[PDB]
Amino acid sequence: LLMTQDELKRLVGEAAARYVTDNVPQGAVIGVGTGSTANCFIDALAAVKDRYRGAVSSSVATTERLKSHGIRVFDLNEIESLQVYVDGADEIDESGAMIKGGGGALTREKIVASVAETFVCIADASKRVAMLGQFPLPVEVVPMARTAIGRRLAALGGVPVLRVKQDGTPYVTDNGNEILDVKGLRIDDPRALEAAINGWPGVVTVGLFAQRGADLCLLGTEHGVETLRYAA
Amino acid sequence: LLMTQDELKRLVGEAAARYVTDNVPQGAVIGVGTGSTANCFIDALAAVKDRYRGAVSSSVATTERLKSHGIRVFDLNEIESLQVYVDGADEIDESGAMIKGGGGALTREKIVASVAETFVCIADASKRVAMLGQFPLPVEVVPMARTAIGRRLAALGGVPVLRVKQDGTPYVTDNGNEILDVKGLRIDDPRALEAAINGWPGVVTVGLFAQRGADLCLLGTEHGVETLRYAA
Ligand SMILES: O=C[C@H](O)[C@H](O)[C@H](O)COP(=O)(O)O
Ligand SMILES: O=C[C@H](O)[C@H](O)[C@H](O)COP(=O)(O)O
Repeated sequence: LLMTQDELKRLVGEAAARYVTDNVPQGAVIGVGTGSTANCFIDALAAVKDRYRGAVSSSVATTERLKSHGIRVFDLNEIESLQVYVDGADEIDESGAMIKGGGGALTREKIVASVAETFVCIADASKRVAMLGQFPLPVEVVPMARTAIGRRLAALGGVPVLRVKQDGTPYVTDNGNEILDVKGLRIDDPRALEAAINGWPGVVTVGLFAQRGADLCLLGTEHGVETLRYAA
Repeated sequence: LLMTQDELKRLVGEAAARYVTDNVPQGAVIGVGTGSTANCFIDALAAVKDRYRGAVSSSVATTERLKSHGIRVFDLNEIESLQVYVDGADEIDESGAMIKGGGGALTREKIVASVAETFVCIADASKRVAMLGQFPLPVEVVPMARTAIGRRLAALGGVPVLRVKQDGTPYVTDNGNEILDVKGLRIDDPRALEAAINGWPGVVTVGLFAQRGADLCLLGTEHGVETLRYAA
């Protein structure tokens, strides 16, 4: 059987909607990630939306898509707890540590994930790697610190690339910050690197979700969906 | 002899200008803090400004004051290194760990301090405490995370108070964020607490300068200026 990457993303989006229906009680609020795979989950969740109160969203794009389906979106400050957060990843390793932030809303994703009891990572097989780092690591930085943080990254052998828009000017996040996409790191200890980068003044968020990684991953392969589980 | 708090701030500002003239070579760029004590330093530095190229500033207010003295202000991205950063503190303990952020520009102060080789804390005697925490600890937070971070702080017995302007609406920082001023913590291990809070998604900066604390403190007492030194 031949499945394209888009078909594998649909498979895991549907599998995640089933995970929610199987594990999350009626009336719950669902934490919703960002990106192409998450969008497949949103479409699948829409089919069962009547059993849930609504969602907490990790991005402007996700909020727009949820709303296009008539799903209620709650600001996180309104919500005392979340059982589940379903999101994609740019990469995931054997420990369930992830690189995220390749697209929008690095910071928001990490915040929603921090509240949710269970992080369900949905990804096609190409996202599972032996060692994180070949996908550039996003670091959200206060602009005044751009060069200071870049030098710290270069000291580690990292190649920091300021994220730019089509028009060549700096991408700016929702909180008025820049992103350095860092290439050339071979991240054998993601929890340790996460703590080190979080300790640098001027860093807002680092796209290593490792101290709080995936609890499970629904992985869409050419032979079907695999369910991978990880320890806290 | 009787000295007011304002007179003690002037004493340490002047002492810091002498520290700079004694230790920092002609042509250097000086890192400049924020607040009332820092403003005394700015006024004293202005008297010797012809021997220095200019300054890197930690706040809008500081930049305005430097400029009022005809001191050139460089954006930090223009500057490869800084020998010294002179700034106040809301509190400083025996290890030279500080609480800062009580006034403006928590994040900027911490960034400039991170680049400077030597942090000179200027403070009157009332700032030296046995244990940090009676001055509320500022935590800069992404607004979506306000309640999530507040709950983590309450778990520690902290009383998180959203910072408000005179008009009662939330103070917003330069990076579009809120500040929680946290009361009731008794911070016996500031480096550990700093790392814990820096590890929470939604935290931008925490006003514990502990992993990188003061290298020395010029402390203005009723018996004169004391010079205190601390280890990295
Ligand atoms: O910043 C975007 C998110 O972290 C996404 O979850 C990640 O980039 C994966 O997106 P996709 O499923 O489109 O590969
Ligand atoms: O956010 C303001 C700074 O951290 C100051 O350095 C601190 O608040 C001390 O200011 P002051 O010298 O006015 O007491």
